[PDB]
Amino acid sequence: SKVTTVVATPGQGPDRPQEVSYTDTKVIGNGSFGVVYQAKLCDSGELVAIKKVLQDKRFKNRELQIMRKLDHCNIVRLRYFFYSSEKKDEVYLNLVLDYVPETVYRVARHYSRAKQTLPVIYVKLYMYQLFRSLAYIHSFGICHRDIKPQNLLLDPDTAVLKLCDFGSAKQLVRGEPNVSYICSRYYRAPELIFGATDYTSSIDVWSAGCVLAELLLGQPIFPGDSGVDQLVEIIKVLGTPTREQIREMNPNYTFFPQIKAHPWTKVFRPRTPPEAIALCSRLLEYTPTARLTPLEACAHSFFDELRDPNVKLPNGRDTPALFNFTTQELSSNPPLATILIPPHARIQ
Amino acid sequence: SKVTTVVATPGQGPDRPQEVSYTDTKVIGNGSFGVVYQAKLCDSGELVAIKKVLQDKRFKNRELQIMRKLDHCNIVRLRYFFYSSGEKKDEVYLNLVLDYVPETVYRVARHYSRAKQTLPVIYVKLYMYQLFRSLAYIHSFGICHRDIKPQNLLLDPDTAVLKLCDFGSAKQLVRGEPNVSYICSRYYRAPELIFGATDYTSSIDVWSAGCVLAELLLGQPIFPGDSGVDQLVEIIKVLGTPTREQIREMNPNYTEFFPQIKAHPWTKVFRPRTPPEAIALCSRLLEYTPTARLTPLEACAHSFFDELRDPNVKLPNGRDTPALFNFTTQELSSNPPLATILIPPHARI
Repeated sequence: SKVTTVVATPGQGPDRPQEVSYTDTKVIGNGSFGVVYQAKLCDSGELVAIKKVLQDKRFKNRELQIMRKLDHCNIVRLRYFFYSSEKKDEVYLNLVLDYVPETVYRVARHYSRAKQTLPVIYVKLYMYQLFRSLAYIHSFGICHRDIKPQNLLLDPDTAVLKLCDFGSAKQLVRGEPNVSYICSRYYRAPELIFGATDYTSSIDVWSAGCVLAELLLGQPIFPGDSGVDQLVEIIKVLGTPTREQIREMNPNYTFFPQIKAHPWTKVFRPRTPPEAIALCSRLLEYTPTARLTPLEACAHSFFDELRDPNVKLPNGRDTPALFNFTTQELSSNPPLATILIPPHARIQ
Repeated sequence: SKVTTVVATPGQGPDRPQEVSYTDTKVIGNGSFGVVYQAKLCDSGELVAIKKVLQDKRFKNRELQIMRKLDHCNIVRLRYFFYSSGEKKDEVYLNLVLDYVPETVYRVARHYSRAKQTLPVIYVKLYMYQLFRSLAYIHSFGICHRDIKPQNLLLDPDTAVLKLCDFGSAKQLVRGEPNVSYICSRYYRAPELIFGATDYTSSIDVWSAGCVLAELLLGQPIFPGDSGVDQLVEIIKVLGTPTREQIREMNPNYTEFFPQIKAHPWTKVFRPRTPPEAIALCSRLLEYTPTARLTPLEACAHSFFDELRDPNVKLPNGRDTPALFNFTTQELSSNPPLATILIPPHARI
């Protein structure tokens, strides 16, 4: 019906302002993040999400900066941003971004409502693309600081997963301190609950750990209404941290209920693939530097089936691009290439 | 059913174990707070709640220690405790025989919310007051609950009595000593907690209490959010941005790092027929500055609670109001001249 038309700056690429018209402007969601719209680009008829948020004239926008720095097959792409005008006499920043139909959250709640669970394949596929996105933003030393099921968008038909909502990501700098009160309750890592401030990008690795667990498990692995509740669940599985391990998370704790390290194998449903639990235990480690790196985790047995050249989706379609590893991603440790890129994908 | 006979040490009193015999052990609930059963005492036929938790010898049970010091109309009474071996083999459980109370403020408030109804201010008034007595009392011992939330406020719908409960997070707060910043349920955390400060004080509880107040008026949590950021926003939306002092006064070293949202007026927040009184009290508990917050006793003496100091105040069900005025010195320790307000003309003669 009514068609809107703006002048916007393209996301990556040089300020060459463009006319952008769109229509069919359903609200998707809204809250802390901002307000998110579905929208249909006039031209192509393509669907896009638009994230309208408040802009402080004082500062430049942190998410925006990041987003423009970022181009990756598993991260929603900013396409245009642009300013505009709920709250009169003040200015809105609008990110026009890829739109994706489902979210890992929705999807796993669907399976859970139905007491069933996710074909393991569909997990691997997702977990892997997630580790790719982490591997890649981490190579700018950027940290999402909010990996949760709700922030992982799925294309159900193509199985493409895209990491999204960077309203929270920050480029971590060594010896600079950052707020410990980020990240979503359940996916907070030990050191965060222990209120640390010198945490590294490896908190993303812990969150992903809980995402994997939660998909394997039907339900969040470290639930808790309070920090303590969570710690107990974490302890009940890892076992009591040690003085050594606690110095690792947060020194200023060098205040503890003495429990034995419960065998992982008894935490997961019975026919849970062994390789998967192996993965988990190497992601969810008390010691931040002991956890796998995103890239080390991509290159792990649990993902071995993704490298089989025969691998297809249940709907018999092809798996998305899995091995097109820009030098950038590989940057954190390039010898891993040999594994990440299976013989059959180095063929002429 | 089965009858069970342990030998148990009385909660207060001397330290003299005795045979205690109970039966009918339905299982109220269980989470981090260990298990909580319910059961009927053979002697009094009375109902109790047993809280069974795991015990190390590697330390005295902090909760037990506290419970034994506590006698108030508005705090669950520890009646006995005793040890046993239960679910874990060669593992040792401490059991806490405690007053059983039929309802919780969570449960009630939900009914009302579902129903789209809103809890009659008389009840918000009674519950809140009683809450505030129980804090006043515990804080006089410099004990701090550290987990004030509707789930942990029990009620007897009938007698209208609120009793504060669950003390596994309660710790006595000593000055210049540090305490873990990861106590308190999601929605009810004081800002300084969200900033991981460890220099916090009993006030964390007054914030958690003003949260319960707000909820009972609003009909839902006042500062919701699945992350510390989301809540901190929610709060800023209401209290405006912290000054730099306000900030240095919670956690000192978050001086750097904030959106400059103006304060959306307190009035502007509540349904329009909300008693001014209520909001005024709210604004006084939900302060950034820990020191600027009302004290529990200071709060009972607030104009909001005036309806209760009336002589012909009576419950909706027609019964009269519970012990509101049995203040002991102890309780009033923080500020005695309040007594002339807290205790009205008619009470206690």
